[PDB]
Amino acid sequence: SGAIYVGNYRVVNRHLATHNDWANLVWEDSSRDLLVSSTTAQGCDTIARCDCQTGVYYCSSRRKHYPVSFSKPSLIFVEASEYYPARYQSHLMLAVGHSEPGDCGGILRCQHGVVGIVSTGGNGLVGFADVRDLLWLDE
Ligand SMILES: NC(=O)[C@H]1CCCN(C(=O)Cc2cccc3c2OCCO3)C1
Ligand SMILES: [Zn+2]
Repeated sequence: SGAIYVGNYRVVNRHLATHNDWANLVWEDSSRDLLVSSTTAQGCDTIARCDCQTGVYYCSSRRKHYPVSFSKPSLIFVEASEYYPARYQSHLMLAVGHSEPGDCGGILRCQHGVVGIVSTGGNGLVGFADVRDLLWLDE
């Protein structure tokens, strides 16, 4: 679990969105596993606007942060789950690191701010849904 709170927006994994997220929907994209909902309170986070390929992510299944080298956002095949059929997930970044299903929502940050959230993993890999291209989050 986990979310990004920036301005009057809450960014979560689309497959973990609540009834309240859907009732306050701003934008969602099944191909990216992302959903953004509106909030009444002002958020705590800053979004990175950069091309960093190194950062640190929070891994809830270890209660620890780990440093990672990650690939540029791209289209990657993701096997069928209870949430989605087998498909290509877009804007996805891979890195070597521990992750388990319940780790989705953990934040990946670089020195410039929030880069994205854990969305996939397995076999010593961790995949992150990028948010740096969503310029409208800052207005
Ligand atoms: N973006 C998607 O389509 C997700 C939706 C939720 C399920 N899924 C995963 O990859 C879950 C997962 C995360 C992290 C480590 C995992 C793991 O699955 C087992 C092995 O280790 C695909
Ligand atoms: Zn950066």
